[PDB]
Amino acid sequence: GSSGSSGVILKEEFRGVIIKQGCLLKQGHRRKNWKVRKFILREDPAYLHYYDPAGAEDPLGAIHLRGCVVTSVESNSNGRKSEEENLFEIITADEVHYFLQAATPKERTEWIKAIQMASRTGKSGPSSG
Repeated sequence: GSSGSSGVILKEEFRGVIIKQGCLLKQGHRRKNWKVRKFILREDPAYLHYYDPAGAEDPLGAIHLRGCVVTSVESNSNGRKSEEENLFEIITADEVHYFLQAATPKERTEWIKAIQMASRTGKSGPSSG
């Protein structure tokens, strides 16, 4: 759901289009349970913004993809319950690591490719690599 007709000025970090949208579980350092968050990906520019599902207005933050990296995790996942299933690490330009969680086993992959597609950018930008 991304559409607007004569609303408000157009930011810069959002001077692009959406490729994929959904809720993801962003981990933390403290490692105290996960927290559902609406992770929105936008290519050109290549950035990942995540807002609050409860409501909120602005994005809690953003993840630079100017030269981020995508990778899969181990995620044992075996037995029952499955504390955490379908995860993946996404390294940024700062080397920052983030472990997200996809609902379906297809989303986990899609997301990756999703981020990759954006991160892939089309060259010509702020430094880039």
